[PDB]
Amino acid sequence: PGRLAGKIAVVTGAAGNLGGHIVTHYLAEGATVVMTGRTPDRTKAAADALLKSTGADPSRLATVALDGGDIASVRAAIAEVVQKFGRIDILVNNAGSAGPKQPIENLPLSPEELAALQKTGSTDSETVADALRNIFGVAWNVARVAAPHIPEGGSIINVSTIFSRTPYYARAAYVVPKAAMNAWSRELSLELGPKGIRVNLVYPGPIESERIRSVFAAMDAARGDEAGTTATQFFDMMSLERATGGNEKAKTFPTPEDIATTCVFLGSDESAAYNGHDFEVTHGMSVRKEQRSTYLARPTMRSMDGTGLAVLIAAGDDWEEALEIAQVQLACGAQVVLGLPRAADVAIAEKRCKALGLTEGLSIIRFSRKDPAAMEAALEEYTRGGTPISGALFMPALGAGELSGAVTEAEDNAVEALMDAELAGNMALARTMSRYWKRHDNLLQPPRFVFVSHASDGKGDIYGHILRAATEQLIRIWRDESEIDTAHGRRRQAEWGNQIVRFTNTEAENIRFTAGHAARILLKESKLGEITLYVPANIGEATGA
Amino acid sequence: PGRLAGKIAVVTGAAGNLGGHIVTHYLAEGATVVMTGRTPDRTKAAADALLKSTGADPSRLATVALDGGDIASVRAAIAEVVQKFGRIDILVNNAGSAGPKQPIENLPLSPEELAALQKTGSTDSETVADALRNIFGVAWNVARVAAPHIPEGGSIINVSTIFSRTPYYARAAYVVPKAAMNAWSRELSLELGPKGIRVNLVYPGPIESERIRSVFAAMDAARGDEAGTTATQFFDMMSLERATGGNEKAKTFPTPEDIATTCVFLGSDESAAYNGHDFEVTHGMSVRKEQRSTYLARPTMRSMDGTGLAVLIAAGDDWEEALEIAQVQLACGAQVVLGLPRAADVAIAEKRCKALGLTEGLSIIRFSRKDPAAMEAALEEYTRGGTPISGALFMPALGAGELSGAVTEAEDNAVEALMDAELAGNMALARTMSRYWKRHDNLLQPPRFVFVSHASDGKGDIYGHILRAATEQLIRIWRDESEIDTAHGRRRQAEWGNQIVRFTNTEAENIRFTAGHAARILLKESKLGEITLYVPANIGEATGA
Repeated sequence: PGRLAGKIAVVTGAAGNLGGHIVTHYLAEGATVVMTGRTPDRTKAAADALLKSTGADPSRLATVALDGGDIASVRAAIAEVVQKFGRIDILVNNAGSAGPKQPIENLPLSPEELAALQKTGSTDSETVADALRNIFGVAWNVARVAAPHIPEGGSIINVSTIFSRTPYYARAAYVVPKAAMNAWSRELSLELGPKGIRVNLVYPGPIESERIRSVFAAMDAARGDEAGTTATQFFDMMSLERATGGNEKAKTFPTPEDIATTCVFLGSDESAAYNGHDFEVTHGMSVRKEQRSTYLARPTMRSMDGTGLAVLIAAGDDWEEALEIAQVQLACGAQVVLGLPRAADVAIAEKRCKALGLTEGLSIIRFSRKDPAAMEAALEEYTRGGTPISGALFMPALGAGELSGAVTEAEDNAVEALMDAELAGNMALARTMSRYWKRHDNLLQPPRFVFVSHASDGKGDIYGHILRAATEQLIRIWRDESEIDTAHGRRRQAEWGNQIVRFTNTEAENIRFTAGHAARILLKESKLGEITLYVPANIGEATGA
Repeated sequence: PGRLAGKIAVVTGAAGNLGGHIVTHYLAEGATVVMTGRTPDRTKAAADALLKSTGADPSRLATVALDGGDIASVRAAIAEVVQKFGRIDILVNNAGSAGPKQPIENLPLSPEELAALQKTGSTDSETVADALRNIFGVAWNVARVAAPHIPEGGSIINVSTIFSRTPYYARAAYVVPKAAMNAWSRELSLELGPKGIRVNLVYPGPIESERIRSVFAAMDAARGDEAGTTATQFFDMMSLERATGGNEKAKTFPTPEDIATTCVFLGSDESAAYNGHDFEVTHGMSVRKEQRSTYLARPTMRSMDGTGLAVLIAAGDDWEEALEIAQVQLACGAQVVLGLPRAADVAIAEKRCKALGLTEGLSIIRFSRKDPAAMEAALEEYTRGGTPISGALFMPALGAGELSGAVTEAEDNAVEALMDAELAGNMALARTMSRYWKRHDNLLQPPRFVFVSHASDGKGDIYGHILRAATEQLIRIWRDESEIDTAHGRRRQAEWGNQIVRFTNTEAENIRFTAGHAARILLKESKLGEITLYVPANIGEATGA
């Protein structure tokens, strides 16, 4: 009768390789399928080819024009589906893009920089911000606009990629948005579950194709590694050998068909007990959900730790917080550049710092991550003093609780602020310090960055989690690009760093503790293996204090 | 055509509730099924019931006698399957028992203790060892005997329980073996995946039944919370609401049907891409994979930290390792009882102590985890001396490396020593110290226990990992039972503790590092939330020194 018999399915990016196989399996198992694309001729041609290959009645397959990041297009597209079919039973969030293929040091942020890249005959067609709208934006918008029209026992399937959890050289523009979705998918599962709507996350592995081994070879060449380094890295992660396509049992890639059959399982009522569950179609690739640890010790720190070192702090709206962290760095003997986003806050803070007598080693400047050009100039200007920045601490852009609301009800500005102020900003900070330590490649200690989360919003920390996941993958990509670049001699000093999550602790001592542990990563000579480090829920009990 | 058309399936414990549904669903999908049970009269009646409920041709169903505690029985059973059907396409390791329903403090270890319980009116039919072989040994033995007869493209489905990762009052004897089982399923994932045999792990939630909702009113009474409290723990962990049994949408239990359609999916070629993967059929229960962290700090200790405190070290075979760890405690001003299994080892070790000069504050005694009564008497004997035991450190039972072999190639005596020496031994130590801290409930400091892993075996730490995952769940149960006993005024002092995993580091300082972090847990006023603490690969990098 069909495993999806009498179900209305919406598949985003339905014209892609996975899209086509999903629509195929879905029409086979009896669903009515609505295909989504940005380009109505591309998505119509795909539907016509599917109609011929499938034999399906044209009544069972329609198409709709959708652009993630244009909520108006998403609203018109879902309304058309609803007017046409009256409900959505299965949403497959499959739509994505490759984004720009540049190491962090060379990401295009402005449209003029993207144009600049298209003169090098690069195939890049997207800003970091376009990539975010096309990978993370689509899933967020289409899910929120569709959720009201999905009944009890409905199924949302969010298509990520295993690469969101692994090193992938020159692909931060693609993987960090996917890692952002990963965490959003979980938050959406918590909100829609009580309504009886299941949210599940598919992580396909590298997908078998005639192209993939060439594409991995071209990646090998672009970073000066021998043909097969990339493919071999992913095979060594896999625990399962398989006979695919008539070939013998080997290290090989899961197929598009593997992804489609998982999407049938999850769309069918056979998966009704699954919520916020991960489906890793990877031949057993060994990765962790989170490379992480809690701090089991009080930060211990000497006064002569920081001599000759300069820490940059990229503060957000709450400068008062950033300055308390600045103080602990000054106590460890280092110089501090406190970078405040509004010039307003420079005046207020520079004065309120004379009040506290902090002028010995502290300079306070305008530093806005929305203006990477100005950011660059400001570091050139500071370094003219003759002490190079050896360490960077990044704080979130927006004030505590500025980001707020359920992910589905929360306004047009919610996803736009998260994408623009925090996710895009994290990339601009990363590119800026990546370019700086390229030029100043002879530091007293190899350079170190620390990203810091907000304190708890006491509301489940929805945005704390999305950013924590995204930051973590941005660090793993940044560590790995810098390690390969160094090993090949394109850099003298390899860049290393961590994330500190504050929002697991709501104690008064949280910031001085967080600040103390930032000083240890920035000023001591150390390599902390784990990317994300959590403040324990009770610092007294957790440590000796 | 059947989604299982052409497959031979073996389902262990096919007689029970999940068993029945799995066989039903498999027969529906074209599988040939061999049912397993210890009791042929039982299995045969169950087969006859299923032949009637399912129009299945009798040629497509057979039964077979299999006691997982007896490797000969297993050999004969799979010998018989191979003779009738030539091969095993799908092995569903569903066999397992409830185990003695007893808080750690009252675990039955000897047949006499079990006999005692039965005059008492409890439905307890198993010893801790019995539960180990019934829940863990069967899965280990069935898979190893079956593995050679499974073709590439084959599927092993291990059925565990979410309760293997949650607190579960008075179910240590059930959930600890299931924990060990989870870690074993991952090792078998790594051993057979290269042969192209996939190994995957089903984690059912609390399953819909009339009895299981009263088993929850039972467990509710054992603890002395209002009825519905246990139901509400697990319901609150769930994120998905569902309409089952024609009731209206609510926090309810997953169905046996949900387990069986999962088994169909995993048994079928549709799941060919998955290996070492978890399937949590729990309505999105928020449990983590592991409550864990890596030590980012050298252990700092002080000379007078431990005065008035007394620590038991339960050594294994290598008493020399144990005494090095004892030295660190003595050097922190704590008294030490060093407990040695072999009474020969007592005088031998007494010599080295004068030569090593460790005379004051140290007592040494015969302490065997194989002899609980003597353990309890010796602890009482020592305590006459006037200092009660505030802290307990448990060393592994067997010599380093004594446990080896791929889980599918390890000698007959591999699973037997793992179960009797290490797993059952740890339950005995846990029960022994619960009883001691019931009697001595007014210590200067809350009681603390440390489980120490072996050093690396330099062969992947197969047994290190299994014994670690089981020890993690034992500690979760111990902590939680003591937290509930203390909250309800049955005990003044809450028992806490942790596991230290050594095998993650091969540096020379490894033993000194662990001994000191053991001292911090046992002698400082502290409560480290995370259960398992890893020694970092590079001590000198993870900590500035």
